[PDB]
Amino acid sequence: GTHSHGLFKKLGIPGPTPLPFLGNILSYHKGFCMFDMECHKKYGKVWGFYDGQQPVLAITDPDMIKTVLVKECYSVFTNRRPFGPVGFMKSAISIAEDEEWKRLRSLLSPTFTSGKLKEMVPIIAQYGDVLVRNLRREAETGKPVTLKDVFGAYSMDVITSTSFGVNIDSLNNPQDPFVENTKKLLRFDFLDPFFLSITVFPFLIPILEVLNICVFPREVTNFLRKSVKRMKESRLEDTQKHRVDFLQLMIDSQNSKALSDLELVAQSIIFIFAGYETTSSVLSFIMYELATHPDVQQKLQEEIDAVLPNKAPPTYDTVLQMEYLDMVVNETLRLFPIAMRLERVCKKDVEINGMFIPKGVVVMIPSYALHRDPKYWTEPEKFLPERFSKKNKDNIDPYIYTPFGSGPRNCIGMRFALMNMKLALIRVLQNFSFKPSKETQIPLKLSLGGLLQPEKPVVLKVESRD
Amino acid sequence: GTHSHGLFKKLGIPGPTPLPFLGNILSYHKGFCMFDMECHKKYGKVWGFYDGQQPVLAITDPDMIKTVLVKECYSVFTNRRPFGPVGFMKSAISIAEDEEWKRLRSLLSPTFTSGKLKEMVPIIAQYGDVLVRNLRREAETGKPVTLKDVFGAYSMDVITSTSFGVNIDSLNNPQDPFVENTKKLLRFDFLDPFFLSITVFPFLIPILEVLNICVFPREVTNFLRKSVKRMKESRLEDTQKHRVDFLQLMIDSQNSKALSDLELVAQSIIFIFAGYETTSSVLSFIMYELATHPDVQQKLQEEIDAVLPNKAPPTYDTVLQMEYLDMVVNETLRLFPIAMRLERVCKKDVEINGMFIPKGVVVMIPSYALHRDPKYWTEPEKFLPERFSKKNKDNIDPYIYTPFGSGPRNCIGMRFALMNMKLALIRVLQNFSFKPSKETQIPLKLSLGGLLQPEKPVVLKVESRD
Ligand code: HEM
Ligand code: HEM
Repeated sequence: GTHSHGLFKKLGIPGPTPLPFLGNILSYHKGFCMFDMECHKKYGKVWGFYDGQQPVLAITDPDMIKTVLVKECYSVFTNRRPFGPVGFMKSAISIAEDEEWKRLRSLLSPTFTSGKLKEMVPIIAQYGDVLVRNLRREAETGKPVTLKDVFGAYSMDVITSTSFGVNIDSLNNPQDPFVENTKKLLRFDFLDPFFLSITVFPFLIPILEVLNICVFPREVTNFLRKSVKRMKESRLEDTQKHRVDFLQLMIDSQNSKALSDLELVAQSIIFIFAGYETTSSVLSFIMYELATHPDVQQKLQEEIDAVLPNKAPPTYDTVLQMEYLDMVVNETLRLFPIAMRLERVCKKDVEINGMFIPKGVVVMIPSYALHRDPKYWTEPEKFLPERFSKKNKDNIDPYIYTPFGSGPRNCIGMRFALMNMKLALIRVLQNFSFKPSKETQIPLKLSLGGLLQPEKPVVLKVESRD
Repeated sequence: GTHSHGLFKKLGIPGPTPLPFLGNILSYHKGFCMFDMECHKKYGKVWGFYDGQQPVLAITDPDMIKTVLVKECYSVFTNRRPFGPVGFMKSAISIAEDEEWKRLRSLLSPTFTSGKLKEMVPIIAQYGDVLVRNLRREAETGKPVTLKDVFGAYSMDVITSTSFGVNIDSLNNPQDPFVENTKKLLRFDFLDPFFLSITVFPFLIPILEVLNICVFPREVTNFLRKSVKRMKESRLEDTQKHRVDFLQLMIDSQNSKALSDLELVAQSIIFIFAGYETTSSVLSFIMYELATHPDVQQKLQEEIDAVLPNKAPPTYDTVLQMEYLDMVVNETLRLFPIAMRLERVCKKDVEINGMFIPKGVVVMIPSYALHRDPKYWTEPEKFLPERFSKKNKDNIDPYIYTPFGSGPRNCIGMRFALMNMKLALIRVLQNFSFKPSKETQIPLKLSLGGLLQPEKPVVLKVESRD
């Protein structure tokens, strides 16, 4: 009920006083972000709370964050928190621990190099054209557009083609059984009744595992495992067809300790899970900010037209030339860091930067609250891309601004996700301008659940530049 | 039900084919020893079986045993199998794991040196006199004597005085609340219904832990924790009284990483648990063999009388002079190695002595079966102390004969237990001879439960040498 609930009291660390059994989870009734913001305001640089009986130590000092994410990653702070019955997906790189994670990160690191990304760009660009065509249908119909739907389909299109060479126009083919399954790989809501109950009753997770109950949908993981099996068998029957998708990269990495067959499928699944809703969410937030800041949208369209005259198709190198595009993406990720928090489990008693941290504590970095901390950001609630201009970006501490984490366990898809989103943004802004409609919620309100998402879906009027 | 049950089949390792859920536990219906003997006979040098879903790999090659117990102890084979809800007794040295065990073994190793034992010998010897007095009461009454009762009291007397300076004649004071509690610290029967159920349902152990259900009796551990607290407070109130018990040694080791207060109590309890029933059991087996081999008993009495003329009291150095006494003890421990098995969990995939062993497998050394293996022992079912004579003992492989284990995690009480038993044996044989009575079971039969013990308690006629 309370065994660990005296820990922060004994260490002299402030925080909200926990209830028996629940710890502090009733404080999540307005979501993770308001809880972290309010704790930061009332307790200062460090504080502790309890997710059930699990102690969590929040840290905000940039030097201490670097020690945790970078300096002592391999020695002390190697793994994330365990989160529920996970089955074979225990082998997914984001879930793996210690030397198993370190191996998978080695096997998969070459897959995400800029050189491999550059070869994927033509595939990603194809679906920006598909996005533009589908957008244009809804633009000369005058209907306001639900961004999560069109960017959801775009995100899914890019995934299926860059992961498996499966080429689908998912918006217009929603009944395709491939899309029907992958679309179920949505982010977990850790404030939903199931995950709250597992937080209060963590002793039930082994029971769920022994019964093969998994938080990833069994029908979907069964479908995808079967599919990758058949795909790998087909690529054996046609070795002349030279492919550049993530499956082929992992197939090639299986020969000259290497990836097992089930480890391969776990990564295929986690890449869909990692990229699907995140990409569409960020794209939706970005378009919301551009619609509500027309001067920014116009400046960005001017940059795109200067780099790519007359709707010239974007390329790897021309994307990297667009400074203001980078600033807009980075400033939206500052406001809306969809991970909300970074976490590492402390593997052993340590003293870092003068503070003792016991073995077993989860150390948490509250990215959302730090992204909006007025000690580090002038007017942090405002959308101001110039924060990230060449004459201002030196003021930005890389352990305060952490939308993709930091250190050896940072986001391995970061370069891909940025290139993916920028290519979409370029193609859509070459062709359309986005404006608020009657049904647009302004100012945007955030959901009170466990996911960083708008309270109501973002809807925008879409107009052809022609 | 069966997830791991294909492991030994896939590795090409022979063994009894497991049933769903149960594994091979129905094969324990005649105890651990007959199972290990029969497996060794039918499968050869290595075999595998399943305790529920837990794979166990039995090894018999002396080189491989050395690698496991000695060479790769710290790297790969550091811990024993987990066995049930254990509460704070997780800190007992026999239960601790990895660096926590390595620390406790360092803190407690100086406590068991020959120098500290030599200072304890006068205390142990006092209770050999008490044993002789109590024996003499039952000898001039002509009643056959139940060995577990008189050696149980002796074992308990030595424990209370060498552990805590508590001086009790436990045979004649059974209602003393100290004795009433410590006497409940009997060995676990891992074939009893509770431990079989936990073997089949290991996913229930976390539920028991969260409810503070412990396999060590709570009333007893509560009593002893309270007692050690009051004892430590008294020794503070009388620092001139200089003590040589295990409590004082651990108190002194607390000052010039060191032992915590709760770690101290856990060791006090585990030392009673480790020494109480083991010592009395071995003493009973030894006296059974001496009663049924009068020529051995006479030869031993002749050696004792030569080293200690006219019932001279034994001392540390004169005990170590008695070669035949050592041979008798060692040969009884060969027949009756009360641990039955040694076990280590494999922490990582390794290849030792040409064999691949996966992470998570329990490697087991079947001491009982190896002690009775005719490849290593002429007529292994016979009691033959001369096996251990100076002209024969070189034939004895120290990884086949393992009554106290081997390597860094061997029995830390070995020297104490041997000195304890030898001092008792000397004092009793100086005063009495032991003979079979009408109610003595000859040949001795072993129990079919989970503990190496006689089927019926050993009873012997006891006669004064006068
Ligand atoms: C805008 C899109 C994305 C954002 C904001 C994002 C953000 C993050 C963050 C904050 C982390 C935690 C890093 C840490 O704990 O230090 C993470 C980890 C990770 N991300 Fe992303 N991510 C995005 C897209 C993707 C994509 C598209 C992929 C794969 C194709 C991906 C794969 C991963 C993986 C595998 C990890 C765990 C890495 C490890 O444990 O070694 N992410 N991401
Ligand atoms: C005839 C009496 C005894 C016998 C036959 C015996 C036998 C054993 C055996 C076979 C082991 C396992 C070693 C291994 O796994 O390699 C062991 C471990 C151990 N024994 Fe004994 N024992 C006896 C008495 C005692 C006594 C009297 C004490 C304490 C006062 C004691 C304390 C321990 C401890 C603490 C361990 C675990 C050591 C560790 O994990 O570091 N034993 N014993």
